[PDB]
Amino acid sequence: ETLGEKWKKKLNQLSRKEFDLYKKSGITEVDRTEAKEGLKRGETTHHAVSRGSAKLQWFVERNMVIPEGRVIDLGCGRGGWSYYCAGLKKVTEVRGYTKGGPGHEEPVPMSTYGWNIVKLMSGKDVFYLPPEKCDTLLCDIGESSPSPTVEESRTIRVLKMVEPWLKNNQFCIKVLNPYMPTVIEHLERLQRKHGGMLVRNPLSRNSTHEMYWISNGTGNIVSSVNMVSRLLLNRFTMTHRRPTIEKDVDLGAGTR
Ligand SMILES: C[S@@+](CC[C@H](N)C(=O)[O-])C[C@H]1O[C@@H](n2cnc3c(N)ncnc32)[C@H](O)[C@@H]1O
Repeated sequence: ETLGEKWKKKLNQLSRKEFDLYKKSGITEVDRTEAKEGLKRGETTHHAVSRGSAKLQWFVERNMVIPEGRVIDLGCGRGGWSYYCAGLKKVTEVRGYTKGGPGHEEPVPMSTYGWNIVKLMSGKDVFYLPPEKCDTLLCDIGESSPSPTVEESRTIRVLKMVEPWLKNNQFCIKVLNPYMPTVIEHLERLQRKHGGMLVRNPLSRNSTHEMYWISNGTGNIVSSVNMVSRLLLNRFTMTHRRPTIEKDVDLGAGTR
Protein backbone atom coordinates (compact mmCIF):
# COMPACT_ATOMS: atom_id res chain seq x y z
CA GLU A 1 0.00 0.00 0.00
CA THR A 2 1.47 3.27 -1.22
CA LEU A 3 1.65 6.52 0.75
CA GLY A 4 -0.85 7.83 -1.82
CA GLU A 5 -3.34 5.07 -1.12
CA LYS A 6 -3.19 5.89 2.62
CA TRP A 7 -3.90 9.56 1.85
CA LYS A 8 -6.84 8.43 -0.21
CA LYS A 9 -8.24 6.32 2.59
CA LYS A 10 -8.11 9.28 4.92
CA LEU A 11 -9.63 11.71 2.41
CA ASN A 12 -12.57 9.36 1.91
CA GLN A 13 -13.13 9.15 5.74
CA LEU A 14 -13.61 12.95 6.06
CA SER A 15 -16.99 14.51 6.76
CA ARG A 16 -18.05 17.12 4.21
CA LYS A 17 -17.20 19.84 6.76
CA GLU A 18 -13.68 18.44 7.30
CA PHE A 19 -13.26 17.87 3.55
CA ASP A 20 -14.15 21.50 2.72
CA LEU A 21 -11.60 22.77 5.23
CA TYR A 22 -8.94 20.29 4.21
CA LYS A 23 -9.15 20.86 0.45
CA LYS A 24 -7.71 24.41 0.48
CA SER A 25 -5.52 24.15 3.63
CA GLY A 26 -2.15 25.74 2.86
CA ILE A 27 -2.66 25.80 -0.94
CA THR A 28 -2.23 28.76 -3.28
CA GLU A 29 -5.27 30.13 -5.09
CA VAL A 30 -6.06 33.09 -7.31
CA ASP A 31 -8.73 35.57 -6.34
CA ARG A 32 -11.54 34.91 -8.85
CA THR A 33 -13.93 37.58 -7.43
CA GLU A 34 -13.45 40.17 -10.20
CA ALA A 35 -13.47 37.60 -13.03
CA LYS A 36 -16.64 35.87 -11.81
CA GLU A 37 -18.46 39.22 -11.47
CA GLY A 38 -17.31 40.23 -14.98
CA LEU A 39 -18.24 36.86 -16.52
CA LYS A 40 -21.65 37.10 -14.80
CA ARG A 41 -22.14 40.33 -16.85
CA GLY A 42 -21.06 38.90 -20.22
CA GLU A 43 -17.66 40.58 -20.43
CA THR A 44 -15.37 39.03 -23.09
CA THR A 45 -12.05 40.77 -22.47
CA HIS A 46 -9.42 40.55 -19.68
CA HIS A 47 -11.08 37.76 -17.64
CA ALA A 48 -9.90 34.17 -17.58
CA VAL A 49 -12.87 31.87 -18.01
CA SER A 50 -11.62 29.47 -15.29
CA ARG A 51 -8.89 29.01 -12.67
CA GLY A 52 -7.11 26.99 -15.41
CA SER A 53 -5.46 30.00 -17.05
CA ALA A 54 -3.58 30.82 -13.84
CA LYS A 55 -2.77 27.08 -13.32
CA LEU A 56 -1.14 26.67 -16.73
CA GLN A 57 0.54 30.09 -16.37
CA TRP A 58 2.34 28.76 -13.28
CA PHE A 59 4.06 26.08 -15.42
CA VAL A 60 4.72 28.36 -18.40
CA GLU A 61 6.27 31.15 -16.33
CA ARG A 62 8.72 28.57 -14.92
CA ASN A 63 9.62 27.26 -18.42
CA MET A 64 8.36 23.77 -17.57
CA VAL A 65 6.33 23.83 -20.75
CA ILE A 66 6.91 26.51 -23.36
CA PRO A 67 3.92 26.66 -25.75
CA GLU A 68 4.91 27.18 -29.37
CA GLY A 69 3.49 26.66 -32.85
CA ARG A 70 0.29 24.71 -33.11
CA VAL A 71 -1.05 24.00 -29.65
CA ILE A 72 -3.57 21.15 -29.01
CA ASP A 73 -5.59 21.53 -25.78
CA LEU A 74 -7.26 18.14 -24.93
CA GLY A 75 -10.36 18.55 -22.55
CA CYS A 76 -10.44 22.29 -22.90
CA GLY A 77 -13.64 22.72 -20.92
CA ARG A 78 -14.45 26.44 -20.76
CA GLY A 79 -11.08 27.14 -22.43
CA GLY A 80 -8.74 28.48 -19.69
CA TRP A 81 -5.62 26.82 -21.09
CA SER A 82 -6.46 27.77 -24.69
CA TYR A 83 -7.13 31.44 -24.08
CA TYR A 84 -3.94 31.68 -22.00
CA CYS A 85 -1.76 30.04 -24.69
CA ALA A 86 -3.38 32.29 -27.31
CA GLY A 87 -1.47 35.29 -25.94
CA LEU A 88 2.00 33.70 -25.89
CA LYS A 89 4.43 35.05 -28.54
CA LYS A 90 5.67 31.68 -29.96
CA VAL A 91 2.13 30.25 -30.35
CA THR A 92 0.64 30.29 -33.87
CA GLU A 93 -2.54 28.24 -33.48
CA VAL A 94 -4.69 26.87 -30.62
CA ARG A 95 -7.06 23.92 -31.14
CA GLY A 96 -9.13 22.89 -28.08
CA TYR A 97 -11.34 19.78 -27.83
CA THR A 98 -13.77 18.92 -25.08
CA LYS A 99 -16.70 16.58 -24.41
CA GLY A 100 -19.33 19.12 -23.31
CA GLY A 101 -22.96 18.05 -22.91
CA PRO A 102 -24.40 16.95 -19.56
CA GLY A 103 -21.37 16.54 -17.53
CA HIS A 104 -19.19 18.62 -18.82
CA GLU A 105 -18.33 22.28 -19.27
CA GLU A 106 -18.92 23.98 -22.63
CA PRO A 107 -16.35 26.27 -24.23
CA VAL A 108 -16.88 29.94 -23.42
CA PRO A 109 -16.29 32.35 -26.34
CA MET A 110 -13.92 35.21 -25.47
CA SER A 111 -12.09 38.05 -27.19
CA THR A 112 -9.03 38.09 -24.93
CA TYR A 113 -5.62 38.67 -26.62
CA GLY A 114 -4.98 36.20 -29.48
CA TRP A 115 -8.52 34.82 -29.57
CA ASN A 116 -8.26 34.71 -33.38
CA ILE A 117 -5.82 31.78 -33.39
CA VAL A 118 -8.21 29.79 -31.10
CA LYS A 119 -10.81 27.20 -32.13
CA LEU A 120 -12.60 25.37 -29.30
CA MET A 121 -14.67 22.33 -30.27
CA SER A 122 -17.25 20.67 -28.00
CA GLY A 123 -18.94 17.26 -28.55
CA LYS A 124 -15.49 15.75 -28.86
CA ASP A 125 -14.46 12.69 -26.87
CA VAL A 126 -10.66 12.62 -27.22
CA PHE A 127 -10.54 8.82 -26.78
CA TYR A 128 -11.99 8.62 -30.30
CA LEU A 129 -9.86 11.37 -31.89
CA PRO A 130 -7.06 10.51 -34.29
CA PRO A 131 -3.77 12.34 -33.47
CA GLU A 132 -3.01 15.63 -35.26
CA LYS A 133 0.30 17.37 -36.04
CA CYS A 134 1.09 19.84 -33.27
CA ASP A 135 4.10 21.53 -31.69
CA THR A 136 2.61 21.62 -28.17
CA LEU A 137 0.27 19.06 -26.66
CA LEU A 138 -1.70 19.99 -23.55
CA CYS A 139 -4.09 17.67 -21.74
CA ASP A 140 -6.05 18.42 -18.54
CA ILE A 141 -8.27 15.33 -18.47
CA GLY A 142 -8.83 13.13 -15.44
CA GLU A 143 -12.00 12.93 -13.36
CA SER A 144 -11.55 12.27 -9.61
CA SER A 145 -13.26 9.27 -8.04
CA PRO A 146 -13.43 7.96 -4.46
CA SER A 147 -12.05 4.75 -5.99
CA PRO A 148 -8.25 4.88 -6.61
CA THR A 149 -8.64 1.83 -8.91
CA VAL A 150 -11.11 3.79 -11.07
CA GLU A 151 -8.66 6.69 -11.05
CA GLU A 152 -5.78 4.35 -12.00
CA SER A 153 -7.79 3.20 -15.04
CA ARG A 154 -8.66 6.81 -16.04
CA THR A 155 -5.00 7.89 -15.64
CA ILE A 156 -3.52 4.98 -17.64
CA ARG A 157 -6.13 5.54 -20.37
CA VAL A 158 -5.11 9.22 -20.64
CA LEU A 159 -1.40 8.30 -20.76
CA LYS A 160 -1.99 5.78 -23.56
CA MET A 161 -4.22 8.24 -25.44
CA VAL A 162 -1.76 11.14 -25.45
CA GLU A 163 1.33 9.19 -26.53
CA PRO A 164 0.67 9.36 -30.34
CA TRP A 165 0.20 13.14 -30.07
CA LEU A 166 3.77 13.45 -28.62
CA LYS A 167 6.07 14.10 -31.55
CA ASN A 168 9.19 15.46 -29.92
CA ASN A 169 6.94 18.38 -28.91
CA GLN A 170 6.38 20.55 -25.84
CA PHE A 171 3.80 19.05 -23.50
CA CYS A 172 1.88 19.39 -20.21
CA ILE A 173 -0.39 16.49 -19.28
CA LYS A 174 -2.43 16.00 -16.15
CA VAL A 175 -1.73 12.75 -14.26
CA LEU A 176 -4.83 12.36 -12.12
CA ASN A 177 -3.52 9.56 -9.95
CA PRO A 178 0.28 9.36 -10.12
CA TYR A 179 0.74 7.10 -7.04
CA MET A 180 -0.71 3.77 -8.10
CA PRO A 181 2.18 1.35 -8.93
CA THR A 182 0.93 0.55 -12.47
CA VAL A 183 0.74 4.27 -13.28
CA ILE A 184 4.33 4.77 -12.07
CA GLU A 185 5.44 1.96 -14.45
CA HIS A 186 3.81 3.72 -17.43
CA LEU A 187 5.21 7.10 -16.35
CA GLU A 188 8.72 5.65 -16.07
CA ARG A 189 8.46 4.10 -19.57
CA LEU A 190 7.14 7.36 -21.03
CA GLN A 191 9.83 9.47 -19.32
CA ARG A 192 12.53 7.14 -20.74
CA LYS A 193 11.06 7.66 -24.22
CA HIS A 194 9.90 11.30 -24.21
CA GLY A 195 11.72 12.77 -21.16
CA GLY A 196 10.23 15.57 -19.04
CA MET A 197 9.26 15.34 -15.38
CA LEU A 198 6.25 15.09 -13.01
CA VAL A 199 5.47 18.32 -11.10
CA ARG A 200 2.99 19.29 -8.38
CA ASN A 201 1.26 22.63 -9.02
CA PRO A 202 0.79 24.70 -5.82
CA LEU A 203 -2.63 25.83 -7.12
CA SER A 204 -3.90 22.21 -7.00
CA ARG A 205 -6.32 21.50 -4.14
CA ASN A 206 -5.37 19.02 -1.41
CA SER A 207 -8.41 16.97 -2.45
CA THR A 208 -6.52 15.69 -5.51
CA HIS A 209 -3.11 14.04 -5.84
CA GLU A 210 -2.85 15.27 -9.49
CA MET A 211 0.60 16.08 -10.86
CA TYR A 212 1.52 17.27 -14.34
CA TRP A 213 3.91 15.59 -16.72
CA ILE A 214 5.70 18.54 -18.31
CA SER A 215 8.30 18.36 -21.11
CA ASN A 216 11.07 20.64 -19.78
CA GLY A 217 12.52 19.06 -16.69
CA THR A 218 14.12 15.99 -15.32
CA GLY A 219 14.03 14.06 -12.02
CA ASN A 220 12.98 10.96 -10.15
CA ILE A 221 9.25 10.36 -10.61
CA VAL A 222 8.80 8.02 -7.62
CA SER A 223 10.55 10.56 -5.31
CA SER A 224 8.36 13.45 -6.59
CA VAL A 225 5.17 11.42 -6.05
CA ASN A 226 6.07 10.33 -2.53
CA MET A 227 6.95 13.97 -1.68
CA VAL A 228 3.40 14.92 -2.65
CA SER A 229 1.86 12.02 -0.68
CA ARG A 230 3.81 13.15 2.45
CA LEU A 231 2.74 16.78 1.89
CA LEU A 232 -0.96 15.88 1.56
CA LEU A 233 -0.86 13.51 4.55
CA ASN A 234 0.84 16.18 6.68
CA ARG A 235 -1.99 18.61 5.78
CA PHE A 236 -4.47 16.32 7.58
CA THR A 237 -2.66 16.92 10.91
CA MET A 238 -3.23 20.61 11.56
CA THR A 239 -6.00 23.19 11.78
CA HIS A 240 -6.96 24.65 8.35
CA ARG A 241 -4.25 27.00 7.06
CA ARG A 242 -5.93 29.66 4.94
CA PRO A 243 -4.71 29.55 1.33
CA THR A 244 -2.10 31.91 -0.06
CA ILE A 245 -4.15 34.32 -2.17
CA GLU A 246 -2.68 35.66 -5.43
CA LYS A 247 -3.88 37.90 -8.25
CA ASP A 248 -5.76 36.28 -11.14
CA VAL A 249 -4.42 36.62 -14.72
CA ASP A 250 -5.40 39.45 -17.05
CA LEU A 251 -5.64 37.97 -20.50
CA GLY A 252 -5.99 41.05 -22.84
CA ALA A 253 -7.89 42.17 -25.58
CA GLY A 254 -7.13 42.23 -29.35
CA THR A 255 -5.94 40.04 -32.26
CA ARG A 256 -2.52 38.49 -32.89
C1 LIG B 1 -10.04 19.93 -15.52
S1 LIG B 1 -11.13 20.34 -16.91
C2 LIG B 1 -10.08 21.41 -17.92
C3 LIG B 1 -10.05 22.86 -17.43
C4 LIG B 1 -9.34 23.69 -18.51
N1 LIG B 1 -7.91 23.26 -18.57
C5 LIG B 1 -9.47 25.18 -18.25
O1 LIG B 1 -8.43 25.86 -18.17
O2 LIG B 1 -10.56 25.74 -18.15
C6 LIG B 1 -11.11 18.81 -17.87
C7 LIG B 1 -12.13 18.90 -18.99
O3 LIG B 1 -12.00 17.68 -19.66
C8 LIG B 1 -13.27 17.35 -20.20
N2 LIG B 1 -13.26 15.93 -20.52
C9 LIG B 1 -13.31 14.85 -19.65
N3 LIG B 1 -13.25 13.71 -20.39
C10 LIG B 1 -13.12 14.04 -21.70
C11 LIG B 1 -13.01 13.26 -22.88
N4 LIG B 1 -13.00 11.92 -22.84
N5 LIG B 1 -12.89 13.92 -24.09
C12 LIG B 1 -12.87 15.30 -24.15
N6 LIG B 1 -13.00 16.06 -23.00
C13 LIG B 1 -13.11 15.43 -21.79
C14 LIG B 1 -14.25 17.74 -19.09
O4 LIG B 1 -15.55 17.97 -19.57
C15 LIG B 1 -13.60 19.00 -18.54
O5 LIG B 1 -14.21 20.14 -19.12
